[PDB]
Amino acid sequence: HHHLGNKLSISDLKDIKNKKVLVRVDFNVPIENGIIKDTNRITATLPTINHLKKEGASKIILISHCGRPDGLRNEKYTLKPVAETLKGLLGEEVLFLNDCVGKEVEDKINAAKENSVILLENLRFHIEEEGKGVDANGNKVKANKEDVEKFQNDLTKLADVFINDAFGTAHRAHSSMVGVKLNVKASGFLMKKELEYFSKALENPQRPLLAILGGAKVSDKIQLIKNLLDKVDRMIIGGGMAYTFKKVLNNMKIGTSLFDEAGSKIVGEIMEKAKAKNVQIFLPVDFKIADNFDNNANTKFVTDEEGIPDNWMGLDAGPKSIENYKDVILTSKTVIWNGPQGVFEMPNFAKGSIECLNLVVEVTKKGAITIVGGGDTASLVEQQNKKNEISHVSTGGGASLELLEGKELPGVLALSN
Amino acid sequence: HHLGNKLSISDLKDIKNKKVLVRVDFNVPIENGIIKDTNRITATLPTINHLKKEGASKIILISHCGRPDGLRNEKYTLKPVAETLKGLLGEEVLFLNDCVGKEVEDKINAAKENSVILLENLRFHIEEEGKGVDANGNKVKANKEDVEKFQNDLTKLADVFINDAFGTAHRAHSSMVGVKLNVKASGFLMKKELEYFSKALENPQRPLLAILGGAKVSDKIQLIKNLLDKVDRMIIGGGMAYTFKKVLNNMKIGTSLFDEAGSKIVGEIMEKAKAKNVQIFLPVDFKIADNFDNNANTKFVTDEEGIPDNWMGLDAGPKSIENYKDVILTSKTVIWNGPQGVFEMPNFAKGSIECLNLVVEVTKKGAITIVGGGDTASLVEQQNKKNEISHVSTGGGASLELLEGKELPGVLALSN
Repeated sequence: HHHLGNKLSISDLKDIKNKKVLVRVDFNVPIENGIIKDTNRITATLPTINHLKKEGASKIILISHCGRPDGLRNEKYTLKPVAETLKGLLGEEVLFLNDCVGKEVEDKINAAKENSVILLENLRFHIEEEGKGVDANGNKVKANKEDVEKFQNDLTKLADVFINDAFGTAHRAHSSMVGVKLNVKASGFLMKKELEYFSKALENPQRPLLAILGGAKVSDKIQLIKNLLDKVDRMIIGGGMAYTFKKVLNNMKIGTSLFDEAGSKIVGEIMEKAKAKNVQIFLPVDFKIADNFDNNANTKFVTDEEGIPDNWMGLDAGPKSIENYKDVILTSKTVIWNGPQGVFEMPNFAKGSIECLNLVVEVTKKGAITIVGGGDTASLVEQQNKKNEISHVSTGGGASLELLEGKELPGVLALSN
Repeated sequence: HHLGNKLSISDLKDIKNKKVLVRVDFNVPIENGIIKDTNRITATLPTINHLKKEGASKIILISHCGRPDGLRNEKYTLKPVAETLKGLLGEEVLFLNDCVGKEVEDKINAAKENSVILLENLRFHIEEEGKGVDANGNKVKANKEDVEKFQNDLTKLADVFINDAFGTAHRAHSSMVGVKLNVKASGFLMKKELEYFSKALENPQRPLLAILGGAKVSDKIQLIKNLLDKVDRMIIGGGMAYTFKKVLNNMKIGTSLFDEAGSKIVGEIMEKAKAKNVQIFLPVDFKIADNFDNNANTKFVTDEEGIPDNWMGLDAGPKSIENYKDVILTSKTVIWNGPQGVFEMPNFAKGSIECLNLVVEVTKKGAITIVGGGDTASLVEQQNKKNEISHVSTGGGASLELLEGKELPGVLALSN
């Protein structure tokens, strides 16, 4: 029952010549006053688009969403500008249509240049994409069952072949993800790479497999921890999470450290389970503490045996803990990393997370498969400009998290084998 | 197990003279400043009245409405709710267009003794959800220092916290997890939800039946998987069924809904159901139509007589509906989430309706019955049989998470 590896990709398609191809892309980009702040998400689709041209596809039709317009046309979330950026990246005129479905759309595709690129309007302008939405009044509305089916058929007849290149939405069972009922359904280069790497980490992984977890809350991350406990051999738990585990397990004094009241109730069974499932759990054994949540506050180092004084708070793992990472990380053959090890946005408490990155980068050179999912950790990698030193940095946010929680991804399952 | 050990409003001995903060669900339908459905508001009255009768000094209410995503949005103000509240309490109700800071604390302290105060939309502050959106439509993360402050400012509002918004408890938002008061209890709605799901999911009288239905299997997979570890019996209908039947039995299904994603998982589910000794009841016959329209032509077909090409399954047949009787009426706990056909098409609603009649009948026999989802809740509403079921859940979101085997931070954050 391994559904990540066995899926057909664009790379394995032979009969693409003269066919029209519908491609689901992630174009959820930042934008100020009509100009696109970051292009990476647009830029990432290029290999998929380019390959379809080279192989002689008749027409390339791009569908995507922007933000949460909740089933209504909203000016802020028009993806017209993405056709303007795409214009430069391809060196061609790119046809943009005010709709994603219907009569005028169907003809305007078949009329444009052979081998040309068409970008359709935001899919979520239609309630039927998510299956639910909001009306002009702010009230929740559900889409009709016949309308959703029709909308899926409307999308289905736009092309002959379907390419999903949007892993970041594969966790939703939306119309664009599961409703394109074409014979040939394949992952794009972006989706393929995402599937390959998560397949390696989660399905017959090369072991020891290590998960490195951090962040502020435990409660946000119960299902993540519980599920990973079934898969991994080793787990680091750091960041703000550590103080909750330390308070429950050791009755450590934590001063004004972040304490997760909700998550603390789960610490017991997480540990009873780590034992049952043969997982080694590593928690920090010392801490860098600050007298105020500020980069310029007075700081100090304390061991877990010493504990944290009153009104002081732990904001980073201490030197002993950072030293403990070495054997844990450098001796694994697969690493999944989702969560900072301290408040890294502040330079004086960035060291724990930075040295953790250095170690993950070092073991990748040794041969280990290393994955970063999650936004915060990705921000760290981007800041250090070390993206290409990691085996894979996941774009998917909600989806990667949901896959790590053990959920099957509808968008992935709806691909051909 | 974490549902059945929680402190509720019933067990608080010292409410008198205390400032009480209440998290409620006021996420209501509205038009032109006029509230369409007051149900969610009147549901908070037993909580409010108890607090009143017990001698609370102030009753501070906090809630959210829709998804303003950290921006102040006139479309989702809570001012109209205070207007409605006045008519239900027979009493003037203070409304503040903020929810944190000293200006707010002072107006609470200044207000009449034993009075009710409603604060503005929690979700105008990015710190409630931790994430939000700016005037450009770009996703923005909230600063961690500000989140901690916002939580402290809510904690400073009162001496005792009451959570009554079960439907939000699945999210680690500031109002669910960050009210760090010593006494944190269920309101009457939360209590009822916890009592019922606790009974069903922790210590059920058996046979425990799950009734599942919907168009897709793709989104119900964790629902089914988890519920397989819980129940003795499971009915699967309403569209899902056609995917199971085609994959398992090789049954011709014509132009009926087929989940291309779910199909990959159907084999796995039946393996696990068999291995865990969970009996599966799938439709044995079907009501078929030549178009997804109420006015179409219709006939009935069996397991073996497949659905002919260009025909469509829209409801379980008479033999399948008869099969429900033995399954439902001999159960002692029933969890129901999903209609058994396209239920708001009169022709082909029958299966979904008879299933309701059987659930109602078993409740009279002494079973505990829970309706969870949104569409199932609607069916129970249009038939006006809300009072005929043991418990109809508010959540949708929170009830789904609980049925999928996940924990609720809002519940976890309550006292024992």
